[PDB]
Formats: sequence, C-alpha cells, structure tokens
Amino acid sequence: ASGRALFQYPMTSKIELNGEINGKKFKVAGEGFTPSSGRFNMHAYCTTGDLPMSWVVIASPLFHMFAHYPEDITHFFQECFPGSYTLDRTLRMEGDGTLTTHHEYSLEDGCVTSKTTLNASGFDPKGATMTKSFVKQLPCEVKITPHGPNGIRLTSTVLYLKEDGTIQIGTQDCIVTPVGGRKVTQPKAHFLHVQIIQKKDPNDTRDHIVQTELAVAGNLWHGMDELYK
Ligand SMILES: [Cl-]
Ligand SMILES: [Cl-]
Repeated sequence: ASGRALFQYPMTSKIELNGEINGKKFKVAGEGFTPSSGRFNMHAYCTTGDLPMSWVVIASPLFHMFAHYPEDITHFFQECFPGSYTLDRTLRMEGDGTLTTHHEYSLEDGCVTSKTTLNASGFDPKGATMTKSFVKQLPCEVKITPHGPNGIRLTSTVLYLKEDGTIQIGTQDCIVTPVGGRKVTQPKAHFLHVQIIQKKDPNDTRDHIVQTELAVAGNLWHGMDELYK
C-alpha cells in the first residue's frame, strides 16, 4: 500500500510547531480532521501563552498531502509515502520581514503528524505581522514545478488583508524533498488552488485558531510544463 492508497478518508492530523520571531520563542500544538479529499482542518493553539504573531501569517505554516488531485496529475506529496518528505518554506512579508519553516511528516493510524520549526528575524515591530492587524489571506494559486532530480517547488504571491481593508503582499516559495531513499516520479507543472479560512472556537480558553483549508490541483495553464525540464 503506497501513494494514494494510503490516503483513504477520513483521516486526522497533529502538529507540533516550535517557533521564534524577533527573539520571542513560542510553541503551537494542534489536532485536525480531514473529512474528504481536499478539505482539511486544524484546531491549533499556542501552549506557551499568547501567540506573538498573526495567526493569519502562521496559517500557511499550519499539509499538502491532503490536497485533492485529479487522477491524471501525479500527487507527489502522497506518492512520497511510504518514506515521507520534508518541506522547506520561505515567506517574505514585503516591507515587513521574512520567515522560514521546516516541516517533517509521519503517517500512522490514519493520522499525519507535522513537526515544524519556524524562524523569523527582523520583523517590523509595528508591522501587521507583529501587531496582529491581519484579518485573512485571500485565496491563491500555487505554481508547482519539478525541481532537481527528485524534488518539487511551490511558489505563490499572497494578498494579506489588514483590518483597514488594504493589502500587504507575501511572497512564498517551498521546496519539497522526498526523504524515503527512493525516486518519486515528478508531476508535470501544474497549479493548486488554496483557500484558507479561520475562525475561533466558541469556548476555548487558549490563544488558538480553527482553520480550514481547501486545496485543489488543476492543470490551469497547459503550456507551463513545456518550460520545466
Ligand atoms: Cl491574529
Ligand atoms: Cl503529472
């Protein structure tokens, strides 16, 4: 049993995330549900006190293996199992700061655990990330291409909405590397539509978020694949 046969729904998730931003160290944990292909939630909480940054900016750090793929695009993230992959991200909040994250994953008993680290240095202390002035990030199209002999790369430019109704841009790039000691067949160039919605739990006493992601792959520009050898 490998690849897509390992991703029979429903499934669940866990996260452990160790972070630091501008010298403030913090931890997040969470549990989540994946009811069906491409719809996945995560109820996360800060275990060290209040989260020292926007929940909206930490959203993308908070599981591409749950994306919904049609049959005729390789689901690279799922095809990495067994063996797993790492994800290394850079998120440049333009005029504000840059963060990186590193993610390792394991699958057991229908549950994907993410163990993530986040490092962020040089953020503007009065910017929207540190003062928590963001409301949401708008849905994006993530460009996915083959990268090196055995990886993929993901890129997006994301609009973050502030409380005053104006926008800040994040520029984001990820590299996915199989760690399972084997070759995984790369997909053709394609795109992932990503929508992230956040709400609070009516009762939870912790600093937390209840997040849902919809992620759907599609060959949005058929000609793109020609450009990536
Ligand atoms: Cl927030
Ligand atoms: Cl493909």
